[PDB]
Amino acid sequence: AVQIGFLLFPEVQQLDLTGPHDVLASLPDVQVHLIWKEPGPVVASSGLVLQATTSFADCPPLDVICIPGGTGVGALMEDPQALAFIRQQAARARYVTSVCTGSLVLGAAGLLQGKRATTHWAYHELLAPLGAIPVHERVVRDGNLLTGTGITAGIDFALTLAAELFDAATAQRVQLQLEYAPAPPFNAGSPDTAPASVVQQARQRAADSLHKRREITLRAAARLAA
Amino acid sequence: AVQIGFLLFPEVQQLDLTGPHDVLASLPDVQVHLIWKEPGPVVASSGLVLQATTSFADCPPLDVICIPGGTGVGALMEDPQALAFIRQQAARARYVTSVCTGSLVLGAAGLLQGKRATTHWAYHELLAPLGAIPVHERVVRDGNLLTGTGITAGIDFALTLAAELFDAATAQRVQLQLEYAPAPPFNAGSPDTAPASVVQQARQRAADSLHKRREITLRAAARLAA
Ligand SMILES: */C=N\c1ccc([N+](=O)[O-])cc1
Ligand SMILES: */C=N\c1ccc([N+](=O)[O-])cc1
Ligand SMILES: [Cl-]
Ligand SMILES: [Cl-]
Repeated sequence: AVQIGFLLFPEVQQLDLTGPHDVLASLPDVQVHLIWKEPGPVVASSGLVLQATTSFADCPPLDVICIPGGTGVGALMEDPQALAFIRQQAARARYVTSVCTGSLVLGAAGLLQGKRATTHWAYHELLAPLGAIPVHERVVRDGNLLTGTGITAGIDFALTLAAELFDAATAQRVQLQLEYAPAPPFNAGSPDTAPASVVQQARQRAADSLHKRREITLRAAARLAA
Repeated sequence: AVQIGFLLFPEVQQLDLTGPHDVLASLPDVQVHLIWKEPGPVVASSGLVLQATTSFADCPPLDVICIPGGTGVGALMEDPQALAFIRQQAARARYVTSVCTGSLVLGAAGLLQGKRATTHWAYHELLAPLGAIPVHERVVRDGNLLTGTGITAGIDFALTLAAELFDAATAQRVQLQLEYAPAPPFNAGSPDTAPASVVQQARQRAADSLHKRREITLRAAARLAA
């Protein structure tokens, strides 16, 4: 059985996780784990309560590890236990992946040094201090590292992983079973296509979080410099 | 506060729910409820454990009700308690919505009689016995009823509901905050675009479920005829 693990942490953006989870759980001969320090409830940023299934110590060696984003990444970027677990699993994983601000966690773990990567548009300036080569694309692949942006990026890259782990016909069958053919009613999903007034409102709402995240990023970068 | 409720039932397709939940929970002055017969754990078809927040009896009058799909709809189509709750809430709701096979539950409740509606492609033949006018489109709107197909339909229609409940700039801001700009790596999300061999594999895998669902549909239609 292919072993796929998602890190599930307090204040996660749950869709970053639940999207790819439902796709990958559709595949044959896969086991999906929701990993935290202990099994039990974990509350997402929206208040939705999820359940971690395994601890760091009990988690089997993973073939795929996926780091979701969300408000809670700031704490994770300075959690030595979580960072050590991610480094241990990434050493042997076939695929290391992240969604949204999850790539900042990979950065704090040292896994982006010299690698092309992306993250959520409002936090993109934080990739370079973590050693990454920042790339403004929706999905960025550097070796076995995939980083993606947007709330379907984990769905979109899960279909890519299905095609490589199995075959293209399997990925297409899953897409058809899920009738996945998105058609958003607006075209404001990127700062390059949204109206300028909307971009301003979004940047203003993220300003305090960005300010705090920069402080955290500099401390995380200092640990990598040692 | 706008009151938004999702029905959460055993064997739900969790992405049908967790997608729109995260979008709508991003809006100001909204309260989101996860409704079942009692608060507590409810297991999705993938094994993911979710938590219902309120019971039928305690649920406030809803402005929006959303019925997700999944394997578990077959039981729901003959659950008199659930069907009565849906009818009660739909009477005064501003928006009645469903995703995927959730529209079959609306059908069993009598809410599709004379209405245009869609459902998952493999079960589309079951709409007519429930009194609906079947429509082969991804999102179908008939008055205050919206039915959608596909794993982002609830995300896509949640942005539409944000624009009507608030304004277009608010919906665009949420889309930008979530960086929602899908780009699937394959184009097999409809039986009209997938390879014929893939369509066959998907239809074969759904055959037993369709056969059972037809029996259930005929019993549900008999109750509507009375
Ligand atoms: C609504 N969930 C759902 C997903 C897939 C299928 N299917 O037949 O493949 C049915 C319902
Ligand atoms: C990855 N989740 C996430 C969603 C939105 C924002 N934002 O700044 O709006 C950041 C992170
Ligand atoms: Cl996206
Ligand atoms: Cl879709």
